[PDB]
Amino acid sequence: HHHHTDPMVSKGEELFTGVVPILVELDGDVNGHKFSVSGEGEGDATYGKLTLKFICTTGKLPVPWPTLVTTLVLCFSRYPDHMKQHDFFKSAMPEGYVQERTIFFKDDGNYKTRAEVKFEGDTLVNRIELKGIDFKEDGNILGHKLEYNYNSHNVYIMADKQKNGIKSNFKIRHNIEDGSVQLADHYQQNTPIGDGPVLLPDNHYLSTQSKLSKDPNEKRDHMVLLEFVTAAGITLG
Repeated sequence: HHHHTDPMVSKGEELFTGVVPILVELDGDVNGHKFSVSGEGEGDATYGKLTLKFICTTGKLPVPWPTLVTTLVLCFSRYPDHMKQHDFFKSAMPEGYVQERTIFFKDDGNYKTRAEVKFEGDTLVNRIELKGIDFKEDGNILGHKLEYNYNSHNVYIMADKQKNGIKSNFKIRHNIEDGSVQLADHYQQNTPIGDGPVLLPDNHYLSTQSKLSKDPNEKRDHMVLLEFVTAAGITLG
């Protein structure tokens, strides 16, 4: 199914051959409201395709589900063949990487997140802690004014040579029920859990596309996610 002249690329592609099961577990605290989310599903890195069901395990979710989408596995991005030498995410597996973000909601609070992404047996696991502070009690977030939908985005990736990983920033657009949008500026860094070597990329970006839905038989608070992610920004011609 795969054939790449670089054995570091081959290693990454071999782990993400076929369909891989995905487990997600998050503990969060926003403005004093603690909550937990479990997620299960599958990724097909060949098509940069994810499908996941998330359940709030503490009851009702105290923030809008779309605010957690970026928090709740870029190792499933589809990198075009001519760009596979730039895929940090697969090259850090199976030991994994740490993903850390600060998400600034313009004119509102911020999310601080830390995640370990790694294999446990055959399963790709994403375990996350989230701290949210300085949110307005009647703002778009705690007021629950975001529409249940999602826009397409560009995630810019640059090497971080001294941390042996990558840094990233990007702006997320959350549609609001009145017509406006709520902006969420993401700062992000990923560093490998292992000590071995990784692929440090040239500058490039990921094109993301996401669709939100509901399991009509599900009475718990939940979100179903379909997500496509493709690396781009480097030319072959």
